[PDB]
Amino acid sequence: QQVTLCEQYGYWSGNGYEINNNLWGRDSATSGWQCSYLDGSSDSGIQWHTTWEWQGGQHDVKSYVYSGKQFPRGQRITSINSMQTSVSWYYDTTNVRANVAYDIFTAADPNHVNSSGDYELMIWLAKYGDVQPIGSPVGTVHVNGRNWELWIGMNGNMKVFSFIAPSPLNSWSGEVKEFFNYLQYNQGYPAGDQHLIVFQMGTEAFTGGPATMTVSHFSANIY
Ligand SMILES: OC[C@H]1O[C@@H](O[C@H]2[C@H](O)[C@H](O)[C@H](O[C@@H]3[C@H](O)[C@H](O[C@H]4[C@H](O)[C@H](O)[C@H](O)O[C@@H]4CO)O[C@H](CO)[C@H]3O)O[C@@H]2CO)[C@@H](O)[C@@H](O)[C@@H]1O
Repeated sequence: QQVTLCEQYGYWSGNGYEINNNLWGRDSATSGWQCSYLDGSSDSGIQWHTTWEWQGGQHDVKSYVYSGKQFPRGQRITSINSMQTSVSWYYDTTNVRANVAYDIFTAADPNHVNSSGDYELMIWLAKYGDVQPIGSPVGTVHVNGRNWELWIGMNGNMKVFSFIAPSPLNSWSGEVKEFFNYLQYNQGYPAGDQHLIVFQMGTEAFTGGPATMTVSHFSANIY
């Protein structure tokens, strides 16, 4: 690959995108490893993959390696007109306990650290094994032309909304503002007080492997 990132928090940035080998929960594993690899990048999007094996810590996330879209701090959610994104990905085996998910943090403080926020929005395009989102499911919702099981919970003082696809969506073209709109008018989410902190796509790895997730394309367009 063009770039290989095997260290915890190994980082690449280019073309308005970034990759982080974000092995934040590796201390929960009894054994394992993970690397992320850049295959290509342009202003129109990036291609990357990650390979991993993790054992132990059955219900603990070991990592959420991701590609992130970069943008200026200070964008209030209600000031954002569109948060379109396109992704195509595939796992080489589904015999893993892992998900594929977008992760978005928002915070009243526009300069909030990138590792959390006041609120978290996850969109799970796939769920392999018995792994569960934070909190409890509240029912099925229709957002951006598709149905999702909505889970709501707390991670410390951070409120987490997770939208779960009913079957794996290997190719997805989404408008993430529709999810914020849904939360603003159905879950009391204070969109006018919140700023965008991160916008990421990746995989939460729990156990299994060796396995590879290939992202044939990732792009996002915020305006
Ligand atoms: O940006 C470059 C610098 O990276 C730094 O490492 C940061 C890194 O940027 C990561 O984004 C990481 O954030 C962690 C996770 O993303 C995770 O988010 C969890 C979240 O808690 C939710 O509950 C949800 O369910 O899942 C997501 C994804 O699993 O949360 C963990 C724990 O709070 C975050 O740490 O943080 C890294 C470490 O700070 C630096 O390493 C620096 O060197 C780079 O320049």
